[PDB]
Amino acid sequence: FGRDYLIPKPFDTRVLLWVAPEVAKAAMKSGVATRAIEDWDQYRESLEALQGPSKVFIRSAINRVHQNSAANGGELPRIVFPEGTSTKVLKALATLVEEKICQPILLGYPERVKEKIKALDIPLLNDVSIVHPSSHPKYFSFVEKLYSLRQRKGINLGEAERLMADPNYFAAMMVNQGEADGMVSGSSINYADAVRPI
Amino acid sequence: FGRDYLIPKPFDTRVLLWVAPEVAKAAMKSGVATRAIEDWDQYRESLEALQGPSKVFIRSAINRVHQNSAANGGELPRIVFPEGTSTKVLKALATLVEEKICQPILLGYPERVKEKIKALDIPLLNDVSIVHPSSHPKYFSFVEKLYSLRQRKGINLGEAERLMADPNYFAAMMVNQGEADGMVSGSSINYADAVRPI
Ligand SMILES: CC(=O)SCCNC(=O)CCNC(=O)[C@H](O)C(C)(C)COP(=O)(O)OP(=O)(O)OC[C@H]1O[C@@H](n2cnc3c(N)ncnc32)[C@H](O)[C@@H]1OP(=O)(O)O
Repeated sequence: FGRDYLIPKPFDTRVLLWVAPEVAKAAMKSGVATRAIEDWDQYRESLEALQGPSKVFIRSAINRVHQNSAANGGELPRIVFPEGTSTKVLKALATLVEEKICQPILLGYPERVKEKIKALDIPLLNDVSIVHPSSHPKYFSFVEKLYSLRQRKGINLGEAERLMADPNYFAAMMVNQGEADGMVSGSSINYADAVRPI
Repeated sequence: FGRDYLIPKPFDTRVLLWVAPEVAKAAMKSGVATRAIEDWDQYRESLEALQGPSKVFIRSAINRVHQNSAANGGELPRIVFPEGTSTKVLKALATLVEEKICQPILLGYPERVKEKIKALDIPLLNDVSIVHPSSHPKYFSFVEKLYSLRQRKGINLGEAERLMADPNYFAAMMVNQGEADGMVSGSSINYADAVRPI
């Protein structure tokens, strides 16, 4: 509660629970009610039934994301998308960035993704970070890490370098190494291939 | 036999088989021999034994490549190397190009492989074709081919597109489609991974 929180949020499931009964109370107290409510707990049960998960679960999730970011000085989670040119992904990110759900980082050749974004006419993404794995400054430290993790599992430095050039691997490593808070993939390839580097 | 072939080539392996027994014969007929050769078949065999594969096999292969070339107007086989930045591959390519064995096509980001070539100082490769798979004119044509080849083996257009950006897949496709006459890979990754796209 404060200067940046003066009223409930619209996606707050409690407004109904709090407000509808006080309105009920005021209607009866003013005598304009024709049906008295006696059991108020039972009444709130009746109100919650009206607010089930098919209506409110996602709404509440989003709210919670917002409470989390707000309670952390407002930073949004950094989420990497290895499929930077995926039409579905970019279009979703429009919605997503506009509503402060995360700070996306896209992977791919910058010129080619700025191009797909312009072709699809999504202007909300002109600020988004775009990273090409091989030319990322932390690339070689990443390959060292993958190497050390899998040197006795068929992956030496040459091969680690090769894999780390793949966005799926780069993303997984960013998340692992804390250069990202999470990642989302598989919009454009089969699950096994997308999940394996994770 | 003709105006451009009046004698054996210096490295003709038949020369000993042909000349040495006639010299022996002449030595005997002229009376300067002190040990007569009786079984000539046995002698010619003994001479065959003196120039075995450890002495001539690769020499003969290389000559055979050259005269193959000559019979097609000096055409060299186009061989693609997906590991355009392998120091072993480049160093060997120095010899190979210098000795007219093939016409190499390197795969990778042209800037980084030219950096490598300059770093290792192989000046005979300033002329070598360097191709970045995704930005080659026949790239999408290739992707289509791969798609139609394995659409019922877990590869639809999206994934075909992703794979065909891999130098190994690109090289294999070049050889398949006749844009290159052969390919050599596996210098810097394990065999399974190198051979699988082939
Ligand atoms: C120089 C050296 O040191 S080699 C050292 C050790 N040797 C090795 O590690 C290779 C051991 N062999 C292997 O790992 C596997 O057999 C591989 C790499 C050859 C390929 O097999 P997998 O990894 O299982 O992939 P997969 O088999 O699904 O793809 C191979 C393709 O070639 C075909 N293929 C592979 N092996 C064969 C085979 N013996 N006979 C006929 N077809 C084959 C497959 O049918 C498949 O093609 P398709 O799916 O379109 O029909």
